Amino acid sequence: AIEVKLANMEAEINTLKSKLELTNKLHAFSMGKKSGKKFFVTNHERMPFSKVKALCSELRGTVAIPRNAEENKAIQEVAKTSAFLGITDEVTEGQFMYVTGGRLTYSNWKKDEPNDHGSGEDCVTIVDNGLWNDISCQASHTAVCEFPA
Amino acid sequence: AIEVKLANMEAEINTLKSKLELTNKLHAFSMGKKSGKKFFVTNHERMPFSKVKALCSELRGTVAIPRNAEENKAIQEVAKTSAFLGITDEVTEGQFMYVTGGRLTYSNWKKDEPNDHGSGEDCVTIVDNGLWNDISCQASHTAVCEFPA
Amino acid sequence: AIEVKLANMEAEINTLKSKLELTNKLHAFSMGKKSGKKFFVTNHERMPFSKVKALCSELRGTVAIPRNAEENKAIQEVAKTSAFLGITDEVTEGQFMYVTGGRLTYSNWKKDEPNDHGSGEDCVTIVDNGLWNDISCQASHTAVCEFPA
Ligand SMILES: CO[C@@H]1O[C@@H](C)[C@@H](O)[C@@H](O)[C@@H]1O
Ligand SMILES: CO[C@@H]1O[C@@H](C)[C@@H](O)[C@@H](O)[C@@H]1O
Ligand SMILES: CO[C@@H]1O[C@@H](C)[C@@H](O)[C@@H](O)[C@@H]1O
Ligand SMILES: [Ca+2]
Ligand SMILES: [Ca+2]
Ligand SMILES: [Ca+2]
Ligand SMILES: [Ca+2]
Ligand SMILES: [Ca+2]
Ligand SMILES: [Ca+2]
Ligand SMILES: [Ca+2]
Ligand SMILES: [Ca+2]
Ligand SMILES: [Ca+2]
Ligand SMILES: [Ca+2]
Ligand SMILES: [Cl-]
Ligand SMILES: [Cl-]
Ligand SMILES: [Cl-]
Repeated sequence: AIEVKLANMEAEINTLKSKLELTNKLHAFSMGKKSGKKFFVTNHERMPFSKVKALCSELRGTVAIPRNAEENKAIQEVAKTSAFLGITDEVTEGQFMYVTGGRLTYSNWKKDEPNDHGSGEDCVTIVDNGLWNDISCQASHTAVCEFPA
Repeated sequence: AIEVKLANMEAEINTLKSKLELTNKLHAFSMGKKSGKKFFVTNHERMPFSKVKALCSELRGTVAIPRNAEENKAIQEVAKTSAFLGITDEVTEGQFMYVTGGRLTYSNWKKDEPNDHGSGEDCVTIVDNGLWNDISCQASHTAVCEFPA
Repeated sequence: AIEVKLANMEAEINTLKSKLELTNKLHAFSMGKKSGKKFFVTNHERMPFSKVKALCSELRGTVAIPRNAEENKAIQEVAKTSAFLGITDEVTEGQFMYVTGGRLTYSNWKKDEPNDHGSGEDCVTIVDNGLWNDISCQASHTAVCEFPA
């Protein structure tokens, strides 16, 4: 009994793992996930940057980061409005870094941006043009999370 | 050996349970659930009120209920068309109650409504501009379910 | 007590099976699955027919198959562009068969189709007005999967 039931439950668990992996694949597919491409998702809610980071972290994703022109357009299409990107110069003013780590390998700044305007701007938003503007991290913009290809 | 295998399987189970809850969270987020707000969803199918109650119940949710103007608007944008709300005046005519208990607080009746028209109307539908109209529970309207915030 | 832990693990597994089934049901509902009707999903990616088949198969579904006008309309709405159907005459030229088996019955061919044009056309795409056209299985069209009623 004991050993047999234990062996069966191991098989029951592996079956459930396989099934959950399928559920995730189907949901990603339904979410527009393209083959071999990372995918962006939004609930269309606008919130401060800290909340966006906390939200994506919960979902085991990261705040969306465009690494090239295609991903930048992809993010733009998903958000439809201004949205925070996983980029900030919070650590050292003027030096924008990825929340995931490292210096920018790609950027699409609007003319004369980033400008740390007025009281200060350490976060980044992709606007209704695909272009970027640094803005207050306390301002509320669309939450867009990224998940791996 | 056996106690070690069992312990390892219990760990696998805890991990799988967390992964499923994550799947639930990402799905709700992808379908528009806002932080700290109830999740409203529809399959766009129109059916009698009894069927909407049975369907939402099966999904472990309930027929959508607007507790305030914000939720009323939220439901309005999910439904697109006329939809049943989880409210009825089946016990005492004119006394609308939530199907989950309690007397109706917030309301958004259309002019001349509720009129318990014809042979009687004890259900409620959210219609044009998010206003309400009592209607026969036998009529078919869009099924919208709500899940906790 | 080993047996007590095993019985709890059994209950944990059954609970998980029940919850995964609920998650699947809620997801199908959110994707527009109507009661007792099969449902359709797409990620809007265009690809050759063999890729669509592989993709849907992996998700435990099949390339969308319109069995009647209602389903045809539903697939058209979901796809929004030209998309492959789970129908081909690859096995015997002129005789279209469902990828899951059986000879084609209901059809919605555009005038003058199918025509196995040029070197040949053994696949089928739902196109404009929802009509059908046979086309090369090598061409890239939208991937649409169907899942059981
Ligand atoms: C003058 O500064 C520009 O306009 C302000 C209204 C802000 O949007 C700021 O981020 C931008 O750089
Ligand atoms: C006159 O009454 C109004 O029109 C009828 C056709 C019904 O829709 C009824 O619920 C509504 O209040
Ligand atoms: C003449 O043939 C028609 O036009 C060609 C350009 C193809 O689209 C073919 O499938 C269609 O039947
Ligand atoms: Ca700063
Ligand atoms: Ca700055
Ligand atoms: Ca700026
Ligand atoms: Ca009555
Ligand atoms: Ca009444
Ligand atoms: Ca009425
Ligand atoms: Ca042929
Ligand atoms: Ca010819
Ligand atoms: Ca042919
Ligand atoms: Ca043709
Ligand atoms: Cl800031
Ligand atoms: Cl009634
Ligand atoms: Cl072909």
